[PDB]
Amino acid sequence: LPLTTFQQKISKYFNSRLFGHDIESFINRHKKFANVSDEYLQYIFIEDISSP
Amino acid sequence: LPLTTFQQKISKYFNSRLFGHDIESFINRHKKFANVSDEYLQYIFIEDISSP
Repeated sequence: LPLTTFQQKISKYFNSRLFGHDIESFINRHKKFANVSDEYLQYIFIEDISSP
Repeated sequence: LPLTTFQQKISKYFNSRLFGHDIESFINRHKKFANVSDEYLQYIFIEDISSP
């Protein structure tokens, strides 16, 4: 999943003003790129894993 | 080789927003300055010499 898509989906889920560095800490803890460095995150959401 | 082309070559392996602190850390660790009009480092890329 793209980082921008992840960020916008988490922003529409939870307000990004109240929750600040929490999301960046979460991604810095558990983010990959399917490479040494890229622009995509190997993670999925609940509404996406529910869908086939 | 100049720092700008060093960055251009390294942009395809490591992302700056990932580890810019570490990138500048090793850059200053191995900085030698001098040559031309900008700083120069003693480093070559294993992938480049491996490729024809």
